[PDB]
Amino acid sequence: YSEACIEACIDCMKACNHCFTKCLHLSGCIRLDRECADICALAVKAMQTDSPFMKEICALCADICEACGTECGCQACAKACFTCAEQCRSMAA
Amino acid sequence: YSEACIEACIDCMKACNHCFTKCLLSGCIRLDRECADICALAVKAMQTDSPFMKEICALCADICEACGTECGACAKACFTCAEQCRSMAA
Amino acid sequence: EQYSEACIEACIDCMKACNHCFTKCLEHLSGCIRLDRECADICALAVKAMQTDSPFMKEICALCADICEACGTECGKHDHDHCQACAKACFTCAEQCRSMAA
Amino acid sequence: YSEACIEACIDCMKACNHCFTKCLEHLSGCIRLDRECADICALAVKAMQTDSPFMKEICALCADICEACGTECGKHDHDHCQACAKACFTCAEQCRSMAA
Repeated sequence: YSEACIEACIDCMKACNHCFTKCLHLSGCIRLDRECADICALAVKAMQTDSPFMKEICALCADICEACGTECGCQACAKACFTCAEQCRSMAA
Repeated sequence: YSEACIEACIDCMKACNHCFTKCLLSGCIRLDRECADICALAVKAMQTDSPFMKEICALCADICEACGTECGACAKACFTCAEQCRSMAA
Repeated sequence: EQYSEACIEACIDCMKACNHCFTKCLEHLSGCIRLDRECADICALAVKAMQTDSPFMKEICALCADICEACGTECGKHDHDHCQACAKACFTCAEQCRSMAA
Repeated sequence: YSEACIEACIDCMKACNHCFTKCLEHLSGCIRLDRECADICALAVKAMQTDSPFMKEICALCADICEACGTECGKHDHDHCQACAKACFTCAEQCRSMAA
């Protein structure tokens, strides 16, 4: 069941991309927002295509989401990031 | 606002990616890949408020229409996405 | 890559320049930063489209030219952080993409 | 520094994309992995060029996908598959160095 993780990724993308634009000492949040939005997209694609690397991609996505949430924590972004990390860890297990 | 179009793009991505894997039809496979890729780009454009959002959506609609025509579930999602993208692109 | 090798190269060069500019600008530049991200991303897509003989390659190249033209215009308003180099690479890429798109 | 790894990723993208189109004109596993590998190589390039804080982790992933793509394409003797395998294995080795 990947529907819930896909939704969390999509929500995280949205929040990270909005935070990126609004932010534009925020250089760290901007960098992470870009990388997080990019890895979330990759995780969505991996889950939608049934990729053999879906779990590894999800694990990476969690790590990036956690870092992005820590740095933005911007508060909406941090929340969506931590939720997405949790869902990606579950998928990765 | 863009939530409905984003949702249609995401549904189209899902359907095109599922069709790509199941087909693996060479025309459908090629278009499935391109359509999924342009849907993802349209999602990003809407989420980042890109100045090229309308142009990207227009392109996305064209590719979705072609993908739907060739695949014609995927076809259904494609035509839905095309119409939502045309509305955004106006 | 008989007909696309040059345009591919210009897109690869533009990606490099835009990504470099993005990072340097981050260390009044917010418009350049945004466009650098968009332009690097579309250039990567155009490369993929050309390499895979994708049926929308010409349309993708036309979009790439438009985004490159805009990125070049915005980066061209700044005189450090690799912005003038980025503008040049953008304009080169736009011209090559317009040829491919024909 | 990343120039050599970038170059290997760019070469691997080229080979995977070429292999994808040639295979489409028992190759379904190669076609799938060609798509994923070309895509991750593009991401690794961006990560290196933008000095992204997860560049090392992305390079590690890119190595794993490259190794799998090479292993699968390496089972076939036309459609640019052997060339694709070689470029995949080269890339993987450069990415592993960058990921350290």
